[PDB]
Amino acid sequence: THSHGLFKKLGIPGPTPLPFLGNILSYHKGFCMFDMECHKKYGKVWGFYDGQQPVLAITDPDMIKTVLVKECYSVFTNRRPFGPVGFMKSAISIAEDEEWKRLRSLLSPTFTSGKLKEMVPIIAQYGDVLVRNLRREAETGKPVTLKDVFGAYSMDVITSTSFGVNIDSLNNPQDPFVENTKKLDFLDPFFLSITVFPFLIPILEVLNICVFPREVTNFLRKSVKRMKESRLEDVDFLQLMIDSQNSKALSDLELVAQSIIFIFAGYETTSSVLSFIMYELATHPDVQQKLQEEIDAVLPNKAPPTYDTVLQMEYLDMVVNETLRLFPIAMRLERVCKKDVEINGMFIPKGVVVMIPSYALHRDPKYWTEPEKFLPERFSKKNKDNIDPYIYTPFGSGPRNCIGMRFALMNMKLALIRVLQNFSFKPCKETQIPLKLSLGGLLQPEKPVVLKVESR
Ligand code: HEM
Ligand SMILES: CC(C)(C)OC(=O)N[C@H](CS[C@H](Cc1ccccc1)C(=O)NCCc1cccnc1)Cc1ccccc1
Repeated sequence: THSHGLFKKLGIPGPTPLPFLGNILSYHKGFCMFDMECHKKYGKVWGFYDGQQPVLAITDPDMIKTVLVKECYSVFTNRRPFGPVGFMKSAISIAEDEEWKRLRSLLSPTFTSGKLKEMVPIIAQYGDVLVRNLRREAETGKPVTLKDVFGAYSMDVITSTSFGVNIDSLNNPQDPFVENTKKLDFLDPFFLSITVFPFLIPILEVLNICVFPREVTNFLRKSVKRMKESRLEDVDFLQLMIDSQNSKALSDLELVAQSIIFIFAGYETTSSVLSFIMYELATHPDVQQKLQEEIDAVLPNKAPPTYDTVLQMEYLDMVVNETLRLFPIAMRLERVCKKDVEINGMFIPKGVVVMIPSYALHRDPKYWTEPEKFLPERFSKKNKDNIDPYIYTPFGSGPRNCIGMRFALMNMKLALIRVLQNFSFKPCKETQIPLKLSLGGLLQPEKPVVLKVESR
């Protein structure tokens, strides 16, 4: 509470913090509601406290460009630490300063479009698996829980595109590989405690207690070392990383850490976003029909999608983009200010976490007409030019943006094309309309999305 005078000293408005807790009791309706309320009450900048940690929210696009792009290497290089991580210190998304810059360099060629284009046939084959599993539920007119069927698909693409492991996870839900990979919210009892007692992280570190379950990581560390020495010697991210350390080059533990970070990144996020898209499509049947029409036009006779035909589909892009406006699953972007700086006329002291409230800026009425409405036309080739890339930031911006952005969009778009070539999706009576968001620390629905699936 001796850090609680900072924003008052700088003349920055904000909610008044409680001793020890700072402002965290205000998270009782989730990050997103608190961000919106603060933006409304206070304006273009505000300040609050995760316990003793000061967080400065910013909403000026010039200033957001300074933090995310212009001054990224110099000042704003790292996100805030969040819990004991053990050897996952070395994952690209956790690493800092020159170690991150090194790993970002080492893994960037892995995510080029050319490498992605070679991944498309592997991503395509489990679209086919996705359809047959869905068709089994559509012929037995039982409502479908999207998270399970899409989770199984996302998991299927990951195991294949990252290790070559080919599993029908939905029907082998309990293969040892699928078990570890699925398993284990910054507003759960643990992480709030860490925010009130962030002195306790080094405690857990010397104790080898890790927020990554130690059994999953132990399983994958040894799984990788088997794969590595079965390929060595006798198309996936592991090969791409194995070829990279065939040179400063990627250590062996370092390689495992990135493998682990890739698996989750796209397990729950791809799965989650595909469900938000199928919700919107089901409650906006005209948007759905217009997409089936575009897909049939570009790929007649249920022609298999290809890398090039996917980038041909403009309405598909508009649907994806608009969904990520309403549900940017990151919610906020964050960088720690490593040096006293003054950017766009505002002094920022060292150690402040600077925060871009994406969810709140994606639903700002001052940049978006009817911002709560699902309106893909916002992203039409005509109107797309009028959208500020520092207000709409579903993948971040700048040198620390989502390295997997192009893979994710291609992964999800192949997912939707195949599924819409063969099915229409319709609300049930058990479908939650309007969808309510979870009051927790994740951007996800209050209730899981359930929809009726009919065969075309
Ligand atoms: C719909 C899917 C996804 C969305 C919306 C998304 C969004 C984001 C966002 C908002 C960030 C923070 C960017 C920033 O701080 O400016 C991020 C970081 C990151 N994402 Fe994604 N992401 C997605 C999928 C993926 C996938 C499939 C991968 C596959 C490897 C991935 C890997 C990463 C990595 C490694 C980082 C950290 C980048 C760094 O620290 O250098 N993400 N993502
Ligand atoms: C989004 C937020 C900050 C509100 O709560 C978080 O969950 N904490 C993020 C870590 S998320 C997840 C956690 C994890 C899981 C397994 C191993 C290590 C870490 C993770 O693997 N993260 C990196 C890849 C990723 C995640 C989501 C989207 N794209 C890529 C901090 C963070 C959040 C989003 C992007 C980058 C970092």
